[PDB]
Amino acid sequence: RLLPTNLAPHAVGELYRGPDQLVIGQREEDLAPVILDLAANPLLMVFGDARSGKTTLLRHIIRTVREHSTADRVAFTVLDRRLHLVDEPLFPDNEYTANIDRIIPAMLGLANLIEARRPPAGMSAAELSRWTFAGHTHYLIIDDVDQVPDSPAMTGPYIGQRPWTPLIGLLAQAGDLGLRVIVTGRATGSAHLLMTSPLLRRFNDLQATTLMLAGNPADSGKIRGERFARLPAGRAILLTDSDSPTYVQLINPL
Ligand SMILES: Nc1ncnc2c1ncn2[C@@H]1O[C@H](COP(=O)(O)OP(=O)(O)OP(=O)(O)O)[C@@H](O)[C@H]1O
Ligand SMILES: [Mg+2]
Repeated sequence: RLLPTNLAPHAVGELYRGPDQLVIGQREEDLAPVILDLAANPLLMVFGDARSGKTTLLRHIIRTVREHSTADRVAFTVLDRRLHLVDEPLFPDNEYTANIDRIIPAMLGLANLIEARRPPAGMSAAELSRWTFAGHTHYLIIDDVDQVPDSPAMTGPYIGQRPWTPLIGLLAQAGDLGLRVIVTGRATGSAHLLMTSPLLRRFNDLQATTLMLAGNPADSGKIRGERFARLPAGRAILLTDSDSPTYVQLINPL
């Protein structure tokens, strides 16, 4: 079927189908809504070369989660060095930073928060009793994650420390501890990053949902056997747990 080139946020029915169930576009087969289930798969990585739609998809998610949530149930943490998401409102007191030097402590403190939700040792088949957690589902949004140096810090109070270290051990249980993580990066270089970045290698080892926006069919490498294609803005290959790769068009907000 013929996908659109500019998909309006009202052409797809209800955008919010329940907590963590977000319509993000239409699929090529039948133009049916594409529904991101962040409770089932809390991790999403989006790869695309210049101006293909990474940040716009982040904006769409933030706006859709925010419009149908209350501040005492949902919190965002947004890391955005290029500042293209300053526009988008969060909830009160929510961390938005573009400062490469605030990332290390911000992640340490987010990690301490999610870590405190884990169940005690000594349980064994008594936790699958709605153990859950008391408070916010926390959406961690990292635009252009491939542009944050992931090497030990050379200067400042956190010398020798790396930005993503406290996050890694959380990713496997993010769905039980009220954590979602959404990141974006260029298409070129992405396959190598999937192998060398501790953060993105863990995303891939955990089969994170992947959106492959436009990229180079030669250089950008293979993700789960798929090459990038030269696509218009917002057109992506969607890789999930349950279906084979799917062409989709993402909603263009505003
Ligand atoms: N889902 C969409 N549908 C139609 N057009 C889009 C879509 N997403 C992005 N665009 C077009 O591409 C432009 C750039 O989008 P965006 O800033 O999200 O790209 P990016 O991949 O984040 O760019 P950069 O590589 O600079 O970070 C938008 O201004 C719009 O013109
Ligand atoms: Mg961008």
